[PDB]
Amino acid sequence: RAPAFPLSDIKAQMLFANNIKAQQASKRSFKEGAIETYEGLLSVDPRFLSFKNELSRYLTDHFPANVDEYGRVYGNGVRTNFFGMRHMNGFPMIPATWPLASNLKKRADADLADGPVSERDNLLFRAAVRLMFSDLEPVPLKIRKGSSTCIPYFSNDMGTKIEIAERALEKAEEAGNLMLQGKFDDAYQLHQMGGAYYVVYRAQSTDAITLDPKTGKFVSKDRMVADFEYAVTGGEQGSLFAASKDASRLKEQYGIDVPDGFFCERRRTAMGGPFALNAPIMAVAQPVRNKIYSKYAYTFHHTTRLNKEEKVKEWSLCVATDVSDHDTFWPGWLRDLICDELLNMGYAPWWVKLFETSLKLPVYVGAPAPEQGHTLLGDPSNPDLEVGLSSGQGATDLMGTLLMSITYLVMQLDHTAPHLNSRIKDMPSACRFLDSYWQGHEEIRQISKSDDAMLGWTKGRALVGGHRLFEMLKEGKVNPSPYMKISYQHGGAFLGDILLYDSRREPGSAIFVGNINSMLNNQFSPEYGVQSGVRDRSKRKRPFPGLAWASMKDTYGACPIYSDVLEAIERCWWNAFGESYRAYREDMLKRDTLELSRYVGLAELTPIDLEVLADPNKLQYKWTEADVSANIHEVLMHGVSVEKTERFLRSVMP
Ligand SMILES: [Mn+2]
Repeated sequence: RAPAFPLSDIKAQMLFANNIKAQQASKRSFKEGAIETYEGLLSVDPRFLSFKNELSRYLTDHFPANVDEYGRVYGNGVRTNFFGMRHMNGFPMIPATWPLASNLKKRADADLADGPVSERDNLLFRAAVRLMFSDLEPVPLKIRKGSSTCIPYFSNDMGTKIEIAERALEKAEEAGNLMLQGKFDDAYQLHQMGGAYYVVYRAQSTDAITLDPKTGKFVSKDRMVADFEYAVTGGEQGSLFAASKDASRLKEQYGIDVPDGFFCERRRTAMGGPFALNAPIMAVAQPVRNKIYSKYAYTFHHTTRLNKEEKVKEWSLCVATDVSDHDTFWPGWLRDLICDELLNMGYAPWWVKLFETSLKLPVYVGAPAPEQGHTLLGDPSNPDLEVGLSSGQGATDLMGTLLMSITYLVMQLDHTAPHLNSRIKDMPSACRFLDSYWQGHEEIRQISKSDDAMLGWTKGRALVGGHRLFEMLKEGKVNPSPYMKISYQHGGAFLGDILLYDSRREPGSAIFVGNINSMLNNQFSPEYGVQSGVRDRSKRKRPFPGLAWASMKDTYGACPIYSDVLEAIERCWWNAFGESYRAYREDMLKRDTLELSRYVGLAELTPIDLEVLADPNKLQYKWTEADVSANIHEVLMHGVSVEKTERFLRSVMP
């Protein structure tokens, strides 16, 4: 049972430096409220809400999901209903979950191993660690603009961040060594490395909604959560119940109009790391990305839909997988294994302790619901939580791939390719086979970014077993992996793009198109608002919203129903607004096109560049620095001197 501490306690007090921003953060209470969907327009505006009500009914009606029995998609490309938009963007379900403080039991109760099952697996994992963290080229420590440093200073002034980051890369060794001696408080008080994660709550504005033919009433997807007790005890006591998306309280409290079939939005937990501890970790994680997005680009680097469609055309079978709640599930033991191999490889113990510790840190829960929260979970003096993986750890994306890639590969050997076992006899042979399999220069294949992936089998012996596996995944009775809960994706798609099979449901005559539902989400149910209160747009969550219209075609036009939907959209946006959506959007576009230039027409920019500028969160799951124009990059990022990261990195590696 995890130690808990009220905001009042000395232990949580020193999470928050002596200034307003920081103190405000320790204290900050629940906050709901309509979002400025677009400039001058509220998410709960009676017209906008009526627009949604009709657009979703009509679209789900005239274009029902065309999805296979094996979760392959065909026909119109619609993988589901359009009811997503039926949320009161800004008003959150209540309560949000308390971050679970130990997944040890969660994993057990799920039948997932507490470590590698077989020495083979133990080799493949360690191989991944080797191939990932070896032969690294130093780069600048690129700092995202606008981002917070969280515990302890809670600043978001680039100048301050640069200084902290540089300072960190200096005294990072001193601190790691201090952690090795077990003096974590000493390390934190001297270098603000340790302490805790800061538990914000992100919105996810497009969770599931269904329309019961029986009921005729709408049905929000149930989303379970943990009351404090459940979370501190990893599931022993406490209860795990569903939160209320019921949006009526919206009327009572704020007098707002609540149409039939609208709900509050799902809220996922998000963590914010002590920047001073992420700095030394990012200086390494970024190079690692570089090595893999190049050398092992077949399985890891994903840009354009051709780039995807190409690799898959060659496959004889394609299986889109899916991972349940990947993050709260991430094995604690993989961290310890990854940390061992690093040590073995010769990585400097101190830097591994920073890494080890960054994955065992207490989390500070802010505001799950009104009158809940303001609590530190676990003791910063001796960090030992098993949160799983934390959204804001320096290497969090790599941590998902390292795990999940091997997990899949194993799943392939396990059910399709036993004859490759001979190939993995020892460490060296392991890498060799891994280094092979990761380039896709092998008969079983994989493209993946952490929890999203598609698995492929070329012609060959495995090919038959592959099909067996597909079947095991359809019946969904047996879990194929011992490491994570894995299933097929009902409506197969990879990194935002839908795989559109055809008449012959074969990966050859398949083609990647974009998800049309995603467009409707981006355009009408935005994560954040326009932030007019914020002056510098590069500091805003959506800097140049208009710009997305420019890349609409270059992105969604590939969809079977793209045209119709643009016409449906335009139509309904008339019945509700009198105006013309196309005009409204073109009006936004022209505006921000001028505005943009003070921060650097669009002749130059790429189709991506725009999507990024309209929402830079797509650097956080979709694309990468290499994918964006180097001059557009400096608008959303600023780095730390390369001299400084190079010297640092030189002390870390072997
Ligand atoms: Mn998928």
